[PDB]
Amino acid sequence: GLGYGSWEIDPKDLTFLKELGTGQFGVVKYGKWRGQYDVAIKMIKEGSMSEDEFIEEAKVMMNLSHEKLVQLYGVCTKQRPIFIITEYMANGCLLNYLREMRHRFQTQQLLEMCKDVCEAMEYLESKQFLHRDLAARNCLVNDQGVVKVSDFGLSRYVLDDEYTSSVGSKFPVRWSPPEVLMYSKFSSKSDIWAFGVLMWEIYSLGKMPYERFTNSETAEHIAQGLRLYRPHLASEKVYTIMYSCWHEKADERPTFKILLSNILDVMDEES
Ligand SMILES: CCC(=O)N[C@H]1CCN(c2ncc(C(N)=O)c(N)n2)C1
Repeated sequence: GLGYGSWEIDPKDLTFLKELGTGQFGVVKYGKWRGQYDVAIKMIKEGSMSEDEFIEEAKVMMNLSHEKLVQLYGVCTKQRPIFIITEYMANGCLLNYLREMRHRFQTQQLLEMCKDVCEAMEYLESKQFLHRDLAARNCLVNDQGVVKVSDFGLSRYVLDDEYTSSVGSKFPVRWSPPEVLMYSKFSSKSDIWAFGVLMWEIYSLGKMPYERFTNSETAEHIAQGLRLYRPHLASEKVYTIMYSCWHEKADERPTFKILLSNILDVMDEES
């Protein structure tokens, strides 16, 4: 209460239960808030984040709410490392989930995963909010198998310069359109391109895009107009959708609303 804004959680209300893994900002734990509510607790490693800028942005993120978006519940700011408190996603990151062959996915389940993400992205686009680093590694899966988009916008606060421009060794080259790699031109349409690569990741059961290429080679391939090709599990109609995200001209790429319509049509035709 006293001492806390609407965006601030009291860390004393947290009970820590299990480790969930380690990501861009360090370790993530599963816990409860006020004894009952499941939460994930991202513990932000010292020196990793532009914390004041992130905290100001968290106030904006508190107002993003969609069933296919991992919900931000608040932040613990008064602290050693600061915490980000979010919705708990018991089945972990999508990339790893796709790679577990025991699931024996049907293609209708793969298309549903694409739809889940596309709905979240259509919501973000309706708010004029870019993800800026969409990829399977940044999607999460709940106990019901629903995929949700996470960490939206957070790349803006990463202090490790290896991540933050193409000149960096950890930049998401394989998820970037030509205008990002050539000129650093980010837009809705760079999220669209990344979404198409994400559909490729889903239909490829978690393969690395351009698996036989380095990042440098990938950039040369794409900037010469060449592309990923059709995963074996994708129908022609699904392939057409992902491929439409990769138009050399950003303005000729679809919106998320259009992509959603196309996905629904294929779900109806393939059902
Ligand atoms: C493929 C990527 C990966 O290994 N990610 C690690 C670091 C972030 N992460 C995570 N983050 C949040 C939640 C959550 N909200 O429940 C969760 N289950 N797991 C697991």
